[PDB]
Amino acid sequence: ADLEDNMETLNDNLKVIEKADNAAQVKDALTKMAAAAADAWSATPPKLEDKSPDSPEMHDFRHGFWILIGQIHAALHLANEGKVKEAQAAAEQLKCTCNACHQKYR
Amino acid sequence: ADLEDNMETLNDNLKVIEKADNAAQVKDALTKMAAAAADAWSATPPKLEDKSPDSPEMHDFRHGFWILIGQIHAALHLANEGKVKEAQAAAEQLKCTCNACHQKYR
Amino acid sequence: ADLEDNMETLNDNLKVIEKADNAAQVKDALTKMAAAAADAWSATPPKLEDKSPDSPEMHDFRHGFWILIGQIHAALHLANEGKVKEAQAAAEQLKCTCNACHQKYR
Ligand code: HEC
Ligand code: HEC
Ligand code: HEC
Ligand SMILES: [Fe+3]
Ligand SMILES: [Fe+3]
Repeated sequence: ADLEDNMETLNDNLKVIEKADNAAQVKDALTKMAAAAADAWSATPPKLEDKSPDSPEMHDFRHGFWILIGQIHAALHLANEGKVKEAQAAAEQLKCTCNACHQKYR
Repeated sequence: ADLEDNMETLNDNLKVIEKADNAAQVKDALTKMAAAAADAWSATPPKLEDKSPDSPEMHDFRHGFWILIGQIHAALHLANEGKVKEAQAAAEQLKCTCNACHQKYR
Repeated sequence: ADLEDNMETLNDNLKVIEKADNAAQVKDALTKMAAAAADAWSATPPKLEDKSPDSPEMHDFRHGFWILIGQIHAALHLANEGKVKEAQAAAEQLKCTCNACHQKYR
């Protein structure tokens, strides 16, 4: 899919997780987040289009999505175990990984 | 090798990082951090000595080390790039991963 | 213990998994690879015996295992969910991680 539309998925489901009531809504949104993060990993960001796909920048770009996916995974484990407050707090801490990448590459 | 000692290695090198002046020092610290986080990840913390070796808690306990080693590696990228300030800022944000795990398992 | 032996562990159980018939068998074989991979994270490969432990080659090397540990963990999840076909496929897909690292470092 699109890297913008991947980022839309991630953003929209971060807010869903914000206002969730129960565990199934959080699980639902985290599962979409993981799939979008997995598709976004293989993209070339506009600001790196001119760089070798193995430049240190594309390597660092790829690396940020591995961290994001591990964090999504860990949050989903909380949601699965029915811990809606902790799952939501993991999702909030998630935000640092988005900001860190956007600062360098958006 | 002690889990207690791996955590002092993590806490001591974190301190050296934030007090470094030159990037090679940040690099050497982070590498021992990763080696200690990686030595720690097959330990069983006090709060979980009864738990089955593959209980949900032990499972999520291992997630945190994987996330932490990734984030260290991302600072090692900044370090290797001479950028010494923002490698300290990545090490700073790192503590949120420390804290999440401490708040469940320490 | 040996790096060589971690590799025979990874290679034998990859074969075990292809020929497995049920989720338990694939989970047992994945479990074995997860330990081999975690063990090998801290090995020094013969081609890098002259690199510092904090070199960018040694950190890219350990990164390959960090990735492999993550991909094994995802496959282990599928297995644990009885999805024997998908988990077997995810074990197949691991050879990309293997090949990238052999190319650079074997
Ligand atoms: C992923 C599932 C795999 C599989 C199936 C194999 N490897 Fe590796 N490997 C790495 C290095 C540095 C070596 C050289 C070791 C040495 O010379 O002592 C190897 C070697 C092997 C072998 C042995 C081949 C031989 O002729 O001796 C085999 C069978 C093998 N590999 C299979 C490094 C890595 C990795 C670095 C991160 C990763 C990941 C893998 N290997 C993954 C796999
Ligand atoms: C590289 C790692 C990376 C990570 C990790 C990441 N982003 Fe993105 N993000 C980008 C890039 C690059 C763009 C710019 C896309 C473009 O311009 O085509 C972007 C764009 C966006 C956009 C759309 C911006 C626009 O103007 O349309 C949103 C929304 C967004 N990010 C939010 C998020 C959220 C939410 C997360 C995680 C929960 C996240 N980002 C994680 C790299 C990342
Ligand atoms: C994924 C798990 C995990 C991560 C990541 C983690 N910790 Fe620990 N930490 C623990 C546990 C469990 C203990 C309790 C060990 C004990 O009391 O035996 C602990 C204890 C500590 C202690 C007290 C040590 C002592 O002997 O009193 C300090 C300081 C510490 N952590 C700092 C850190 C730092 C610094 C980091 C990373 C930079 C970190 N922690 C990351 C699990 C973790
Ligand atoms: Fe998991
Ligand atoms: Fe790297």
